[PDB]
Amino acid sequence: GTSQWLRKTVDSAAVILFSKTTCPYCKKVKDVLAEAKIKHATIELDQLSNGSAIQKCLASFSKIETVPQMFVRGKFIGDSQTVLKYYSNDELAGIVNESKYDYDLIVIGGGSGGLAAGKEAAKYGAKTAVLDYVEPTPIGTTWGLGGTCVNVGCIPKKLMHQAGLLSHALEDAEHFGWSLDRSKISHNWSTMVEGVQSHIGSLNWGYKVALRDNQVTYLNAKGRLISPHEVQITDKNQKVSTITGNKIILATGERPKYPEIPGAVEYGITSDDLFSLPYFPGKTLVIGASYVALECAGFLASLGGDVTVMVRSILLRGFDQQMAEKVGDYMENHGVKFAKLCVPDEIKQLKVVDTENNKPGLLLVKGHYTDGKKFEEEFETVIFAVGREPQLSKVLCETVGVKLDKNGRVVCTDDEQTTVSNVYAIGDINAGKPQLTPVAIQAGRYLARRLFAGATELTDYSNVATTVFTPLEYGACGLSEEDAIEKYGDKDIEVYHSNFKPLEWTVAHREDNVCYMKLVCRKSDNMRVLGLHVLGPNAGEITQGYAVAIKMGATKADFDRTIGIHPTCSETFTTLHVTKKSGVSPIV
Amino acid sequence: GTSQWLRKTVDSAAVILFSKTTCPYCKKVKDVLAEAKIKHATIELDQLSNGSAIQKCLASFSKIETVPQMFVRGKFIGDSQTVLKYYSNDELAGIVNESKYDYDLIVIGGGSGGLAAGKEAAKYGAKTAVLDYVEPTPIGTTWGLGGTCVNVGCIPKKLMHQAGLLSHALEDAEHFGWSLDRSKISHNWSTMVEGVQSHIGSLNWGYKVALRDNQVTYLNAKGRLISPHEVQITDKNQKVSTITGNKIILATGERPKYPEIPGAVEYGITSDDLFSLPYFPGKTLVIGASYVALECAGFLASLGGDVTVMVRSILLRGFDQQMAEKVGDYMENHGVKFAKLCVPDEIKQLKVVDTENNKPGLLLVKGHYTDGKKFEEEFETVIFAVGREPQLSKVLCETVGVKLDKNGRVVCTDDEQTTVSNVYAIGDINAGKPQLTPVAIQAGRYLARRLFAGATELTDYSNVATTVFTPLEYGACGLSEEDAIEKYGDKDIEVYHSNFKPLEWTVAHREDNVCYMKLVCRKSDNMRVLGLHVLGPNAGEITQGYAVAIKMGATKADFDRTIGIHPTCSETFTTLHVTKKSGVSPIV
Ligand SMILES: Cc1cc2nc3c(=O)[nH]c(=O)nc-3n(C[C@H](O)[C@H](O)[C@H](O)COP(=O)(O)OP(=O)(O)OC[C@H]3O[C@@H](n4cnc5c(N)ncnc54)[C@H](O)[C@@H]3O)c2cc1C
Ligand SMILES: Cc1cc2nc3c(=O)[nH]c(=O)nc-3n(C[C@H](O)[C@H](O)[C@H](O)COP(=O)(O)OP(=O)(O)OC[C@H]3O[C@@H](n4cnc5c(N)ncnc54)[C@H](O)[C@@H]3O)c2cc1C
Ligand SMILES: O=C(NC(=S)N1CCOCC1)c1ccco1
Ligand SMILES: O=C(NC(=S)N1CCOCC1)c1ccco1
Ligand SMILES: O=C(NC(=S)N1CCOCC1)c1ccco1
Repeated sequence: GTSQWLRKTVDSAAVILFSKTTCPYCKKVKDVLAEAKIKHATIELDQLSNGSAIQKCLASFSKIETVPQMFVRGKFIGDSQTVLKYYSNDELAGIVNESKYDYDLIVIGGGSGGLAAGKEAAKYGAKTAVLDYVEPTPIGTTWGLGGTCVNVGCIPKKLMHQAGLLSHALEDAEHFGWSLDRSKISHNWSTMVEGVQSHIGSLNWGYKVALRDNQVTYLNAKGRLISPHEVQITDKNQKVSTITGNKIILATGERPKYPEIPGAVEYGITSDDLFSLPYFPGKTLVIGASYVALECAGFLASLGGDVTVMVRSILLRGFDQQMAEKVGDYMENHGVKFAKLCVPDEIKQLKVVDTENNKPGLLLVKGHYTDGKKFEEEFETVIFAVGREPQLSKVLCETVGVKLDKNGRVVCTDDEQTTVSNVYAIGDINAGKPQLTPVAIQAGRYLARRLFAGATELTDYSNVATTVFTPLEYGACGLSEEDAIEKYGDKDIEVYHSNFKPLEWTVAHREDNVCYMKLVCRKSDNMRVLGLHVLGPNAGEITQGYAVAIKMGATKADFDRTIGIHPTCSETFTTLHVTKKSGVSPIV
Repeated sequence: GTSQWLRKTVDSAAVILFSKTTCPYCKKVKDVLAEAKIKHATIELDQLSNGSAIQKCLASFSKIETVPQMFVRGKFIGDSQTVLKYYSNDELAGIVNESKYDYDLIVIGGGSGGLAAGKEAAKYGAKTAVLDYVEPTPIGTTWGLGGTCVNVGCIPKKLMHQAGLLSHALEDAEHFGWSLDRSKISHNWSTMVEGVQSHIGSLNWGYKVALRDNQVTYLNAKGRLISPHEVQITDKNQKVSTITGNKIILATGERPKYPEIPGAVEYGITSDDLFSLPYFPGKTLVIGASYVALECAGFLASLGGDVTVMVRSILLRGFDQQMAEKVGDYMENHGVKFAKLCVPDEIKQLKVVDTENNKPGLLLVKGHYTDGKKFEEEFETVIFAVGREPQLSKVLCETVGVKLDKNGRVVCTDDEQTTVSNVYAIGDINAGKPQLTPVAIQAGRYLARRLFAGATELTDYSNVATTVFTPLEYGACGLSEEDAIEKYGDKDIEVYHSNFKPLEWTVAHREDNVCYMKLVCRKSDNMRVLGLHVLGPNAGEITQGYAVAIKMGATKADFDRTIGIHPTCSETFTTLHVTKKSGVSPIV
């Protein structure tokens, strides 16, 4: 075990020092590398279990069993006296900077995973480049550094969700004694977009400052992997060149799909365009039923829009369908219209967008319902949210040999390695993994540590918690009820559930029995919690802490013995007792 | 072992059936019992792993070894043939109601713990009485069934906190694009109090309905334990009488203290008076620094009041003091004034309360600082929040033999038993236990199950999480940092921490580095999490789920391997890395 690890670590690290904590000679070398501003990894052997087995194996590289020992890109450099010789003769800088490649690491893609990987690698002395380019949308929309979440995803969508939530805060304030009249207050779309975009701009700037402060080279250029170690780059003037790298991380993400129907690309938009749109959408049709579709429809309706959602089959395919139906029912009762069992056939243009006066155009949507009946209605804006896909044919020469699956995503090992040994993939393009920003960040940071600091920890992709930020939010961790029943059988599954009412909703005269939670449990395994589900306000804050308990294998008895915090929504999980099998009502 | 449990279970259960799940003669008895509306406990011997031994020890009571066996108040009643004989001869009803005492259980006190205990006991056939009486405050305030939390505690205080939080929602709404002008909106105290009190009234009514529906006798009378089984009751007409009970549960709670200074009782008020006050307090002095003091000062200032807090020594004594200082700093930066190191000497009346025009009076407060300098200022209302105390000399004759500690609270075993074998105590009067509503509820329900249904589960009072609902909320679970260091020594303690900014605060232009969290860990026990602390919005929702993980022994590694939910405040707990010993700044 120890030998294949130490070999892999020395071969991969850019600059690494084997040390001990009590070591005064080691202190001498650390102080020299610090003064020289040479970054490096450090492996303190006195804090590792097999530290003695390792110390003796280092001599197969250096012929000494003593500490400190410093290596650079696989080569032993010397002990304390020797390193000070190089430092004294001004030979050290040339030694630590000698490499077969331009960079130790090239990251293709500057989003959630790629920026995290690149910054973490540079901390251990890896010479790193991050490449980012944003292909414009069909109407020409583009944006800065940071990826999908930062510019056209989690960040602007939750800010517009908060704008919508504040509509009910205004309604509630009257009941709690404040003197405003909600009916006389309106919303200004362009004022919201300006504030959201100013925040996004601060994040674009922050990432560029962060890369420079970590000595990471940022290239605003499109990358193409043409051989295992060669990346062809095309810059903003279409100047083409080639850079070389030891390790490669692919982190290029996905973009929205369009349906293959007339007028879709020409006259519709996607979430890529929505978050910087310079006019209010007006009367809007959202086509699709993913979490993107429902999140966007929800805040547009709370901001005063006339909103319709067109649903081919079900809502939130892949999520617990009891919960998905509750999500949709709340939306329908609070101002969102649904066109059910329906698809589009054609989008026709009736008026062009008025870019001078900041007004939408007008469109005619023709479609049909699943029995055969026809759909025909006019909308000012049509938004497609029908899935996302990678486009690695742009990024990856087939001759390189990186295997993809039938969806176009990269087939990886459990340590993110592709079928080419020095090439790795992280984030949304890694086949079979949850497509979420904190997953991409953890994968990128953990991989960087394995490549350049001798770490062994892997990313754990199981039981990753989620939240859908619909008008009433939905948090989940673990299996849906139907997946648990399929895996283990109905007689081995027990479900505890309850409605609840937030205390904040009492004086505000909101609904008694719409919020809801359940625990899906396995009888034959000590009533283990397989899945947790909650529909209610602040659902992401509620859910997050329980994800640690589920990671540790919580049972129903662990929830029972823990005491609630009063008054909160979350405490209802600590006293659940009504089972679905019992048939007793869950109402409050 | 087994036989001590069986004798205790048979002796104290009111009506109990020993059974097996596959037992047609057991089903025959079950069907007769609740056709006759006879409530009872049931123990299914095949569900227990020593049921074979239990079934044999039953013969020491009944001289038979089969199931079913039915018992009433310690007496074997019969097997299947015998119970059916009593039924068809119309003898069963009188048998199940034979008792040495008027009640199987008398609960003294109708609050959080007492209502929970009484309702649970009745489920198993215990004939139960709940006594509740509310001694009026010095100015005459009184209220209905449900205890301190429902009427003058958690429920109205969090509703008034919400009214305060909505002030910032009105401010934020402009930045998110809404057309209102916060500076032209004012608050109406009396409108808010009316809505709060209408909800409280619905809870008073709901508890009376619940007790009637469970066949619990509710007496609105003051109780006094005059011997181990006799309770003297005084009703609202001063009619005095005596009732007897087998088991007694003391659940009488606490009331606010007043300082022994001139004018305090005559001219000041407490939290008992605040939540139904018919006029706005106006310019207010809060004397004290408990969570009650700071929560009340905080919402009064958010509702537009001129508020000062007079602090004898420190804020939130007994809570982590770094967190307490940050709580106070936020309040002082957001409109609360503090008179530090200061105590009151006298309250003098300048104007009587105007009960016609519905206006406060006016008071002169004289006090002094610890260095001897004088304090003198005028206020419309003075609120005392200087602790709470029981008054069991009003409930408990000294000759009964129930032992009290130096603070007047009841000394109990770990199963709530007092020094008198049939008398138990729960809730705030149980010495040494956290004084919280969910603790009192769990203790009451678990005790009723042990008395009348043969349960063995004890209440676990360790690592109970808390939240202080100040203008910026403070949630906690486990040890303070200073208690951890005192117990294990500084070299064995590692603290990870970070500032954070809620995404909702970005477009609203709120503060960058005020919200804060830390994990207090033990190095020599695998970095076990000894305490968790968070200052931020929705802190109670954030904290609750982590209480389950801490109950199961979470380590720092467990937090690290769990993935965050983005974008949330809570996710910052999943990526903490800055230690206090590194000296690295926690700002973000
Ligand atoms: C509307 C929406 C809302 C979302 N909300 C949430 C949410 O609330 N929570 C959550 O956890 N996740 C959310 N997500 C998902 C989250 O955005 C993604 O999981 C995450 O951004 C994926 O990170 P990544 O590093 O894999 O790719 P990305 O963040 O997409 O970054 C890849 C980058 O590489 C660039 N690139 C592509 N090809 C090349 C090339 N050849 N050369 C150079 N650069 C290239 C791309 O333009 C992009 O900038 C949301 C997604 C969407 C669309
Ligand atoms: C301002 C304030 C805010 C609080 N906020 C919170 C919070 O957010 N969260 C939380 O968990 N806890 C909170 N608490 C604490 C919570 O109120 C108590 O822990 C809880 O009410 C204790 O329940 P109990 O059954 O022990 O007593 P109580 O609820 O006080 O009930 C005792 C009852 O018995 C009655 N009684 C007394 N003597 C007799 C007698 N001789 N005969 C008959 N009846 C009698 C009393 O009048 C009262 O109705 C708060 C307390 C205060 C004061
Ligand atoms: O047969 C197809 N399904 C159809 S039309 N519908 C299902 C959804 O509800 C409306 C009708 C099909 C083939 C290509 C696209 O659709
Ligand atoms: O995906 C790959 N899996 C394999 S076989 N391994 C990693 C290297 O050796 C140990 C196992 C891979 C390796 C080289 C190119 O692709
Ligand atoms: O021992 C206590 N209670 C009583 S009366 N018993 C328990 C043990 O079994 C015999 C009866 C007690 C209560 C508070 C401190 O000690």
